[PDB]
Amino acid sequence: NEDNARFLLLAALIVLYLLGGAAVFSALELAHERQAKQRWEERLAQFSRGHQLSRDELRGFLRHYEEATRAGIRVDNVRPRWDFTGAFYFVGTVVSTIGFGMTTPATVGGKIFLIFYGLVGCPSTILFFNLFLERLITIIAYIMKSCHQAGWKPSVYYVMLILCTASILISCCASAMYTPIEGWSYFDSLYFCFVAFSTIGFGDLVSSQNAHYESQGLYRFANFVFILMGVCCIASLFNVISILIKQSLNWILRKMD
Amino acid sequence: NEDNARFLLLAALIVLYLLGGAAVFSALELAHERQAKQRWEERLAQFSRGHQLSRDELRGFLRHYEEATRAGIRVDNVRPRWDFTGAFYFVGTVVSTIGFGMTTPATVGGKIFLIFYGLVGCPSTILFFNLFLERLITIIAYIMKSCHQAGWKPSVYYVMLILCTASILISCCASAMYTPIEGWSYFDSLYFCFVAFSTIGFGDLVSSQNAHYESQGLYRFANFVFILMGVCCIASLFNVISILIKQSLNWILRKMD
Ligand SMILES: CCCCC/C=C\C/C=C\CCCCCCCC(=O)O
Ligand SMILES: CCCCC/C=C\C/C=C\CCCCCCCC(=O)O
Ligand SMILES: CCCCCCCCCCCC
Ligand SMILES: CCCCCCCCCCCC
Ligand SMILES: CCCCCCCCCC
Ligand SMILES: CCCCCCCCCC
Ligand SMILES: CCCCCCCCCC
Ligand SMILES: CCCCCCCCCC
Ligand SMILES: CCCCCCCC
Ligand SMILES: CCCCCCCC
Ligand SMILES: CCCCCCCC
Ligand SMILES: CCCCCCCC
Ligand SMILES: CCCCCCCC
Ligand SMILES: CCCCCCCC
Ligand SMILES: CCCCCCCC
Ligand SMILES: CCCCCCCC
Ligand SMILES: CCCCCC
Ligand SMILES: CCCCCC
Ligand SMILES: [K+]
Ligand SMILES: [K+]
Ligand SMILES: [K+]
Ligand SMILES: [K+]
Repeated sequence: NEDNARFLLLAALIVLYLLGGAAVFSALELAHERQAKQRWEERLAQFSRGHQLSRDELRGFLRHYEEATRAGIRVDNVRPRWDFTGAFYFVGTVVSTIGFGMTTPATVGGKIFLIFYGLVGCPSTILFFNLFLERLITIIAYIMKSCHQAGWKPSVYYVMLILCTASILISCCASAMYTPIEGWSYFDSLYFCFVAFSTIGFGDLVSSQNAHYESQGLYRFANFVFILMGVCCIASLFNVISILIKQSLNWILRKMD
Repeated sequence: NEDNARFLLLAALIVLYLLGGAAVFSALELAHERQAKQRWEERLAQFSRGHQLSRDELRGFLRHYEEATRAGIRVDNVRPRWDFTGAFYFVGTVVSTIGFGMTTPATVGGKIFLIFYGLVGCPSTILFFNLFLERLITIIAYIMKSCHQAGWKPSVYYVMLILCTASILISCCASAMYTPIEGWSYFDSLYFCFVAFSTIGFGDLVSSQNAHYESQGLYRFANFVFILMGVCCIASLFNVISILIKQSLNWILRKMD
């Protein structure tokens, strides 16, 4: 009966969390959304009057442009898809369950293969992350024992603190670049780092697609390394925080009698 | 030395997997991509020549258009963003690490709150999924024991088969509702179900975004229920497959000498 009670309590808490978060986000964003819509409407009306084009013609043109954008066309210069390195980027985003969405299959045959490829590849990456976490814990214990100089394994709290420090350091080091190389502000770089590392992958900000990219050989390698390390660290941090949340749920169950 | 060897072997296998997948995907998609780009360029040239406009003006118009798409401006009658229901949809996509990208924060203050909200909310959902898997295993064991009529825990193989059957049934039932209500084919519905349930979330196909949606009261509830169950089932299946892959790696290491 304890397991059922804990399951029910967690479900209720998550429901309340979702309701409160929705109310806060709506209050934060509604005015900006309305202002942006009004600005777009004014711009469309001004263009229409400017060149006397009909509304339906503009709607057809915009539908064609949406279809083109679905295939990779952008107003700025961007790297080609599916050559050999765009495919590598795509499969990397797929196996890590990031899913930026900048590149998606569009043919029958590429969607069946996508299903089978993901079905065979996501568990391997999950296992890799788990093995990385185990190795990190072992090496942390070894360093701690050597510094003090088996039963020297650190507590969960210290592991959480170390993971937080590592995540902050990796994010700041990655954000040191990404800023001057692609016209981004430091806060935007930190936001992109958090969105990519947590495997949410909104897709509003995606790195390393500007056609010519100066050196472009070392930059792609550095991007790959940074994303790999960040994803590993954030995955480990989330697992530790989940353990702590389960302990807190047990405590609140005990208190309620 | 066994753990280090296993880590190195898994890394090498993943690297080879990525290279092969990149080659196959490029071979599958390059021709389609090029043809789509040529079609877009022909359409743009025809529009420019027909209405005697200039390319720079069209580039400016297209730059203005994309900025609206980020506020959520579409060509076919989408539902409003950042209302209470839209905010609920957004937070639901956030806490599950799906990240469709159809709705993203645009103001300073909503991104700090986004970071803190995700940092506190993703581990809770991970814990919920783990508790669901434990409860499912317990109920499966109880059902099997009662049918035969503690020590009646099913093996990993049977759990994997049951999870596969459940995932297939849930996907086919969600597709049987998505296909008529949306303008989608059955295969497209199955592809969308796989992409959403695995928490990849490309964002090319997103459901329940068509403004007036007939009844629209039961439809949103059914969408919520279907996505929740599918995500739970696919998470459990991925964990079981990861365990099996680890066993296979152990066998590979033992055989090689
Ligand atoms: C040593 C391999 C370890 C296993 C790898 C596992 C998962 C891969 C994770 C993240 C990769 C994200 C895509 C980055 C590719 C950028 C390349 C480019 O900029 O073009
Ligand atoms: C009993 C619930 C507790 C567990 C909840 C955990 C995670 C939520 C997971 C997935 C929700 C995906 C978003 C679906 C919202 C659709 C609403 C709409 O169509 O407008
Ligand atoms: C230019 C770098 C991207 C092309 C593919 C590189 C894959 C190997 C990098 C990881 C080292 C094994
Ligand atoms: C249409 C429903 C949107 C608001 C979400 C709450 C109702 C559904 C889930 C409630 C489960 C307790
Ligand atoms: C590891 C520390 C070096 C990373 C920052 C380099 C700055 C790059 C832009 C000049
Ligand atoms: C101009 C910046 C190129 C990237 C340098 C970083 C390479 C070493 C990272 C480990
Ligand atoms: C078993 C419930 C799933 C089937 C729903 C069918 C809906 C048809 C849409 C018109
Ligand atoms: C006509 C739209 C049908 C939506 C309801 C589907 C069944 C609800 C139970 C999950
Ligand atoms: C009687 C046990 C509670 C079941 C309710 C369903 C929880 C989602
Ligand atoms: C353009 C370089 C192709 C990838 C090289 C792979 C070497 C291991
Ligand atoms: C004993 C080798 C462990 C390697 C850890 C490497 C972390 C980047
Ligand atoms: C074009 C330079 C390749 C950089 C990769 C370095 C190999 C470890
Ligand atoms: C002594 C083994 C080192 C392993 C390095 C692995 C790099 C990801
Ligand atoms: C706009 C009607 C939905 C309000 C949520 C009700 C939750 C019990
Ligand atoms: C009493 C055990 C609860 C399990 C219910 C699972 C609901 C899908
Ligand atoms: C507008 C009807 C709401 C249906 C959901 C209620 C289920 C408890
Ligand atoms: C957190 C209580 C509900 C907020 C208003 C819908
Ligand atoms: C599968 C080995 C790589 C061949 C294509 C570059
Ligand atoms: K994602
Ligand atoms: K996305
Ligand atoms: K994800
Ligand atoms: K995504």
